[PDB]
Amino acid sequence: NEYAEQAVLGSILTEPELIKECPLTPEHFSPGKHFNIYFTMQDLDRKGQSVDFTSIAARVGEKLPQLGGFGYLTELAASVASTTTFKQHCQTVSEYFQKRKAISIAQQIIENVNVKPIQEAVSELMEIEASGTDDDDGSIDEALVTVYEEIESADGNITGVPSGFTELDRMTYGYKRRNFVLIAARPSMGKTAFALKQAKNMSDNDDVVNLHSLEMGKKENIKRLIVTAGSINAQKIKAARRDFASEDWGKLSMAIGEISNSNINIFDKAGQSVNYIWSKTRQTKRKNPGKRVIVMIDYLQLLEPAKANDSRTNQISQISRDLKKMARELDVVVIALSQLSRQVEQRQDKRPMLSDLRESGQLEQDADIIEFLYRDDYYDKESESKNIVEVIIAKHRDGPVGTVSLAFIKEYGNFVNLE
Amino acid sequence: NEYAEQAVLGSILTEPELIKECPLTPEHFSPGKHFNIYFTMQDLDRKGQSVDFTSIAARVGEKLPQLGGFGYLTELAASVASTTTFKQHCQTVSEYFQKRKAISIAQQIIENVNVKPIQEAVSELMEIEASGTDDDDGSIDEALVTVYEEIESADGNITGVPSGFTELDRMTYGYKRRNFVLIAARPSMGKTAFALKQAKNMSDNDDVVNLHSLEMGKKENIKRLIVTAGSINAQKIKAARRDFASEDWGKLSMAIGEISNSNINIFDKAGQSVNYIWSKTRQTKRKNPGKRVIVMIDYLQLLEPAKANDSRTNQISQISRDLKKMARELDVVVIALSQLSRQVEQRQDKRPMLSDLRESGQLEQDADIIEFLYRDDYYDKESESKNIVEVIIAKHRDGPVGTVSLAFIKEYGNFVNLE
Amino acid sequence: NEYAEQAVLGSILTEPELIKECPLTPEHFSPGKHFNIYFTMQDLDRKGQSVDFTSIAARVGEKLPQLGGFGYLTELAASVASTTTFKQHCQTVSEYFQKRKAISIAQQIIENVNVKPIQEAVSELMEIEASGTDDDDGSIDEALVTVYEEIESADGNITGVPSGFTELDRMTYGYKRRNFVLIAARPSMGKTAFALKQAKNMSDNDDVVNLHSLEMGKKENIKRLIVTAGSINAQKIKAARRDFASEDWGKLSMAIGEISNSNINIFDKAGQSVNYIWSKTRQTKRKNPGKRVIVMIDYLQLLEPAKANDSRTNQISQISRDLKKMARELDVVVIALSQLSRQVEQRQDKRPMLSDLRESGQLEQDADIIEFLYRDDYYDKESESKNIVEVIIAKHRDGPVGTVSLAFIKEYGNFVNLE
Amino acid sequence: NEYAEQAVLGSILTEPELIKECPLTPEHFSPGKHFNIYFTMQDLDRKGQSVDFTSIAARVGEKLPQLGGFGYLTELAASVASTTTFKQHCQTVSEYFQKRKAISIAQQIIENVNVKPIQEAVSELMEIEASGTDDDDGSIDEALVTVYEEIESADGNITGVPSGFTELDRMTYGYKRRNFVLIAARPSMGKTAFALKQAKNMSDNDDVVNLHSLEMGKKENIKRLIVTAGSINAQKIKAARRDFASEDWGKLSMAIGEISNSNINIFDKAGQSVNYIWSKTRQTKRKNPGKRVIVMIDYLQLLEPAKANDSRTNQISQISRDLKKMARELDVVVIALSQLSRQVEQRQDKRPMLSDLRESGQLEQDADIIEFLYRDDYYDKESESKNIVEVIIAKHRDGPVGTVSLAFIKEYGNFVNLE
Amino acid sequence: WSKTRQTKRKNPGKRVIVMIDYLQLLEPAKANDSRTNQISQISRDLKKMARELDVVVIALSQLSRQVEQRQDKR
Amino acid sequence: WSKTRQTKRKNPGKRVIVMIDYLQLLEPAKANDSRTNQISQISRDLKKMARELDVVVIALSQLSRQVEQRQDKR
Repeated sequence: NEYAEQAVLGSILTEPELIKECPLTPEHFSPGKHFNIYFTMQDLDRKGQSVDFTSIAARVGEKLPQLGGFGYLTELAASVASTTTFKQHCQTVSEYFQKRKAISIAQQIIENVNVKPIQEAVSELMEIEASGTDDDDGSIDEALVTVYEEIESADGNITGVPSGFTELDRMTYGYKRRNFVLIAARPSMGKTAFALKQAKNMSDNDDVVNLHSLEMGKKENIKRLIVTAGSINAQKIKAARRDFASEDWGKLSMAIGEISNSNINIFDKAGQSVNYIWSKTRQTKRKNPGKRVIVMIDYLQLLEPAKANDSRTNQISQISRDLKKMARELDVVVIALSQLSRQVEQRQDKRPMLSDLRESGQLEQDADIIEFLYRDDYYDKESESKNIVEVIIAKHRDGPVGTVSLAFIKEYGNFVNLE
Repeated sequence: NEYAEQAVLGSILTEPELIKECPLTPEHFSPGKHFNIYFTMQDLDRKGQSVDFTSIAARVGEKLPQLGGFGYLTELAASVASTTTFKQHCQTVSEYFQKRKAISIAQQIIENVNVKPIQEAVSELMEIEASGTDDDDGSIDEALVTVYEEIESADGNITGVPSGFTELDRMTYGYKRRNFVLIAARPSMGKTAFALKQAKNMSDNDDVVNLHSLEMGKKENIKRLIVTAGSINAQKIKAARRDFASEDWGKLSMAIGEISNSNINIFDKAGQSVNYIWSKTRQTKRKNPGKRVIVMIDYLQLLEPAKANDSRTNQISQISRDLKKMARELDVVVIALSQLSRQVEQRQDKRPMLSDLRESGQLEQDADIIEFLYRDDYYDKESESKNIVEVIIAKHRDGPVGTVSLAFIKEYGNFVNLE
Repeated sequence: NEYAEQAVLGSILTEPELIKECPLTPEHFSPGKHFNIYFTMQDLDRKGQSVDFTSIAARVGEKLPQLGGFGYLTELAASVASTTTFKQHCQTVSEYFQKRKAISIAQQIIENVNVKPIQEAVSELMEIEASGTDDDDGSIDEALVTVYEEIESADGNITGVPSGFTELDRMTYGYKRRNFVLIAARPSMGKTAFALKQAKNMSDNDDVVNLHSLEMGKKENIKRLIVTAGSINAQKIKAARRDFASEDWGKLSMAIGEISNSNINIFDKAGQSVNYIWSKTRQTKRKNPGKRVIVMIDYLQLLEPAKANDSRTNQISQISRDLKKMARELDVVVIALSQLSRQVEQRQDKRPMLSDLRESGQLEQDADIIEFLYRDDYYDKESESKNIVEVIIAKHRDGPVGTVSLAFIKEYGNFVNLE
Repeated sequence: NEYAEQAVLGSILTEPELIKECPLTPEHFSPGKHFNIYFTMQDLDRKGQSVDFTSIAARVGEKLPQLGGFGYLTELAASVASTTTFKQHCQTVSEYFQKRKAISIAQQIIENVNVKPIQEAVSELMEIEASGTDDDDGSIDEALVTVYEEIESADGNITGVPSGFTELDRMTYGYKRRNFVLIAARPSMGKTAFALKQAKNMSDNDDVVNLHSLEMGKKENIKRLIVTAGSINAQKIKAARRDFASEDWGKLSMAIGEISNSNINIFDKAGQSVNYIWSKTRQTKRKNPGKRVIVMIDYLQLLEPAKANDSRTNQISQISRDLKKMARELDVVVIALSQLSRQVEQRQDKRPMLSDLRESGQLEQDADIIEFLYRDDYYDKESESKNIVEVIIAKHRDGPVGTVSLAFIKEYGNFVNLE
Repeated sequence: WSKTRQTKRKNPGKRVIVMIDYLQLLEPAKANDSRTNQISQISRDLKKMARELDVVVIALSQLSRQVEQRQDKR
Repeated sequence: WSKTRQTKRKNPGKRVIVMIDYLQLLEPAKANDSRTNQISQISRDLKKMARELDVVVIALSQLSRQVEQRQDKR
């Protein structure tokens, strides 16, 4: 493969520090040019210098033409649009390298065998396993050095996006940028109102919240954001309002302002693919420079899969995996509401655990902060925890676990701090 | 169209992040080149990578010429002057795609028709609808600027279709238009009479109720509506009536009027598919303009599935999911009576919960207002709640939960309001 | 289709009142004649008159030849053998109409598309659905009046064929004429003896009972009818009898009379198709004028299906559907004994419900009076209900449900009334 | 034959109700016309309609000419003088159908034989039998008059084949001739010894017992028949015997005589198909005229199915159904030992019921006298029923159910009577 | 397994221990299978590895939530 | 099976017994199959061996963990 080969050579001529980020030998590259382009390129690194046109053409002054001339070094560097695909190309060059030797060690056996052909299948076995050199594994460093950084160094207060619950942020220090949190729970636990709360709290810390409600309407989501903001009674407004409530118009003419003075964006298209949300995320991130973006989803299961004709358990995987990628590659907080197996209500302890994520397999694995919601006063009419939702962080990849308690005001869809 | 088709392919080969900002399938593009130019282009994206000449030509190393050779990819990327018209061109391509399938589904009917051409106009219908797919919305505030004018329009009461139980409507404010409510319960709880009550109550609020009794006959449903309307004794009429009851003919010659002066429509075909009900719903909605329509079903389980040879647990899902769509896309209240697992009677608290919806999985998820019925005087001969059914709203999507009590008159199949 | 078209036009020219019983438009008919034969035919009904040769030719006097001349009208009238097929043909005429418009709206899209082809799929959608209203649909009152006709004529004795159990006939008022009742139950519950009882009871009310025993012999069915009629001990006779029982010869020389003086007919051909039973029912009904006929079947599953090479679950459907048709079209009580899923015995409450009808799907739907049998003293050696079979009516289309208890005399295969 | 073929098709087009009065398939009629004339004629009936020229020509609108054109249907209808010879002709067509398939199944063997040609003669035999057709209708008389006989001929004792247990035969009166009894039970209950007991008891009543032991050897079955007959201790003989037991040689030199003086026949081929047993039954019945034959099977599950590649649950059905046929068509008592679900031992009452016949579905249905065995002193070391097997008749088609108790002598494999 | 051979190959002569922070978070072989069979598929496979690869296999696990509904939480 | 023929061949005239320390740890024939069918595949095959090879086959097994939730642990 010459195409990916050029990108590698060029991207290195562009960033004379990438020869280090990806290890190779001229043996990988095509004969002649690409070969000499790296042989001389690698030598200048082992001799402890820099690798650029100027230096390369300065090394082999007389034998410069054997590298395609100078006019080629420049053509290679020009061919590379962006040095972001370097990894992906440095792998395509590596895959084809194993490919080349896999044959060279296969037709090696044939000629070698014909002395019993036993030690052959033995010697030709150890070589084939040497082709099992991983690019992804578990080494020593790279981490220890970055284990440093500002973190260990200095800091106070929340680094990332605050949830709005003092006792929760004292564990996460704000949902990061690449994280993919999961807010799952049984029906009628505040699964939605808990989301619409964090939605505003983030919009108050001057962040952008993209609410993708595939289940509800652009309206009800606001109607809820108001009844939660002004602390007005949920039942009052609905229909009574006009000739039933008074002095609340003060709390109303205030909430109506707050919601319009917020950074809440609501998308309510019926069928939303993970790719759809993706597009609307770039767009919102482009129109809004400098500021962080959070993408909420009101139902992981109501999302539209990529392959219509596929097993359900694979669709949720297709979704989950894709959702994570988005957070990582787009650098935005991805919060996805989910549902828990109906099997939770057939136990003595109605408290959700990870296994309760029914179909979704590749789910719990791609999630960074799985947090279940639990209202005890739903299964028990006589609970010692009257009106208390307990947010259960069952998984934190870069932090600790534990249960956080919040006071749930059923009437305003509001959550209160404790402790 | 090839012209706008080039622009799309090219503008993507220039901005390898645009494949996301506009969803397509190779099916949109011309045969061979443009097709393979996207197929391979799309694949690289699904594998979580980038999409540029270098990467594309790197993928299909031997089969590159089938994409017009490398000399074509560059020509496509040079053809695009600016990636600003991408939206306009990605639409031109999208319009021509529908056009391609509109014909493919038109000349589909023709050949298909030539059994009865009914299932044709049905199968050729569900396909054509999978083409109205591109709401050019995607904003934040647009229908959000209109959520203030219906808070002042909060005149008085009940916005949607009233249940007829003062204490219930003070929670739902009338079953909405897209909702899918579920009236489940054990046998002998009033499951049916409770339905036939709401049936009329709505026909009094001048709404249309489509009662689909798959279990009973068009007669018994009326015979019950009468014994409920006139408050006449249920046992009397049956047979005795003639020479057993007197001065009830006043209550009879009145009820017989009410029922005939009502908007109750009863369908009693033995085997009813969700699609059958669908057809009868459009028809009723067409003949009756301006007025709201409610669709009641006397047995979610007695409905005829779509795929005869399928797992039972998948049939109830096929039904449930379909039933919801109907309510959403046809804009009518869908009320479906259901039955609860026989497993409820092997507990100490005979009070139904969500997990009691046995086979049905995708059920509780597609339901908006799951409401179980419970008569305490059935499991207990000495109950402190003599003749009291308690309607248990276990799930409300746009509202609160809780239990509502009503007085059940076993003899008249009537339900009375309380404090 | 001209053949069916003629039938429709003719049968109308024969029954100038059928134009109402089947709604059409000239559009449905072929061009020229058939078209004008209806357009002028319909016109005459709209102007509130009568449709006959005399009248039609009276209308279009000068333009009569454009209807094929008078000679044609007469020919059409003569073509109709019996106005019985009118429905069937008026449907063939209707089906072809949809097909004509289906193409018309299909080749409509093609020319319409080539503006954005969106409103096309939309306009071409409304039309494709607006192709259903042609035959019988949804209504009400035409039955209300009938629901009332049977109220004042509620004399009080049994209208149809009596079961022979006072407490059962007080629910059914005699199995009607078009009904298809289902006597299902587990093995060793009296499933057969309960049938052979109703068998005689009907032959005593002077009705004819055709007993199709596919499992047993023409003899055992009699041997049982005797041991049940004379109340003689079942074990005595068998082999002992001669030199073991005395003074029973009175009860024997009485029973043998009763059975030969009865209207019981027993068919015991090994393989009986639903069509076989059909033929034997016509024959019996023909030979016996004026009197009602009841057809019993000792095993719904031992019936021979129509399509040998077909899925079992479809065979029981093929049978069930056909069996009902017989009862409807031949106007006879059809009682079929059935068996319940072996799965009943793996529960705590051995009491049968409808779901226990295993394979049979189209079964519970086509049945009018599903009645299960249950002997409690089979599963419990110490039952408070010693020798008590409880007949459980789980489905009554034109009546109520509930459980009826009878005293089962194991020794005589006799059933006794209670309360 | 075409002449009688026309009369049938014609007399039906004349009387559209005769298609029912005589069953046929298009396969009976000549190719092309007559074939299609019935294929489309039959379809219209299955869809619940009529069958006349007008209706048929209406069905196949375009494809009418393939039925000989309209001008042929009429010709057929006109060719029928009187619809009185319909039966006579419907038989002439039928005879010619058997003749057609008799050849097709004859020249079938020829080509088929060309694996051992055994399963050929077998599969070619089952087909040739599906052609024997002799019967009419039914009355009662001719059979009624026979129900007498067995009263006058009822001398008082066992009619059929005696089990050998006084308290069991007082319920069955000897296993009949067409019956298919089932002796199922858990391992270690005497399932086998109970069989080998009835085996001899029948051989003493001068009947023939064919013991098919697929699990054991021809030897062990005898070794058991001896230890049971002479009442010698089972452990003694085994190996000790020679120099361990004395004065038993009297009981031995007597039993060895009994077994050799018995009518017991033992087959022990490893893989036995139901058809294998069939052949060996005819042979034994042919060689032994006038006497009754019983066919025992030591493991219903160890029998070799007919279709190797089929679902297990269908194999036991294939066996069970076949096993019954044999008993019926060969007129011999079929006793088949079986095993019960391992699920029996996970309950409080270890007493077997019908639902415990695991895989086998069409089993309990084809069985006439299912009798489970239960030793209480196996699950309970301290039972009040020391050494007591209880034979549980759970199903009796022509008799009553109930439990019979017998004393089990573990040491001699002997069963003793009680009461 | 693969990452164990690799580590054992790169490091000759020395013993290798394989720790697992959650026996239940391991990905089973057959996705569509009963949960109780998956943990069996894992467990059985995990042992084979230790045996056939000759390395110490330590697997952290979790105990039924049913432990906390007794008097002795042991 | 193979190791049984071999041992029976090298050792003429004498009887052979084949013990197995775990019926469940044996490797099935069809990797992609239901667990309950694998033990059936093994069991059935194990018997055939004893019969056709004419050797005593002793197989150690394990009992359901369900035994310890009863009063009689027998």
